[PDB]
Amino acid sequence: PLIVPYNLPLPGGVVPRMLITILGTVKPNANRIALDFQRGNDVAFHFNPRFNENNRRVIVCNTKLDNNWGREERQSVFPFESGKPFKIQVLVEPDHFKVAVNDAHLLQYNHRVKKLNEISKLGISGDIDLTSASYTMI
Ligand SMILES: NC(=O)[C@@H]1O[C@H](CO)[C@@H](O)[C@H](O)[C@@H]1S[C@@H]1O[C@H](CO)[C@H](O)[C@H](O)[C@H]1O
Ligand SMILES: [Mg+2]
Ligand SMILES: [Mg+2]
Ligand SMILES: [Mg+2]
Repeated sequence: PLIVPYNLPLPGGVVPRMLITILGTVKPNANRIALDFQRGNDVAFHFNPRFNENNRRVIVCNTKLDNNWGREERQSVFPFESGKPFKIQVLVEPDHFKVAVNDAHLLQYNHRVKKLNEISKLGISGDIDLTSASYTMI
């Protein structure tokens, strides 16, 4: 597989119709997963499943600009389970990232960072065995 944390270059950043696919398996007794779509030091799209925040499972999304986190967007639908294989698909659409897990739509996150073609790396981290991470234009 791949060594976590893993950096996936996104050559020429992202653009609508670009689909990024992350395949792995959650470790037993997981605490967190994180995808970080970065524009340089900024994080355009942070997607952060938390397995135990006050004994609740929640996905936190956010953007970091000039080292400051913005307003979190939170989703209680939580498709991940400790120990189980998952697929995350992030499809760039004109106004948002659209995320589906295991072929089921999960959430969308409106673009706050506008220079899509400068979001040139995806960091993948957390309590997973990572199998593959790739992109394709659809
Ligand atoms: N920025 C913080 O330190 C906030 O701390 C609060 C109390 O622990 C939490 O309720 C907030 O979610 C964040 S934690 C911080 O969140 C950002 C996303 O907004 C990112 O997930 C960071 O890795 C995490 O430390
Ligand atoms: Mg279409
Ligand atoms: Mg923000
Ligand atoms: Mg911008």
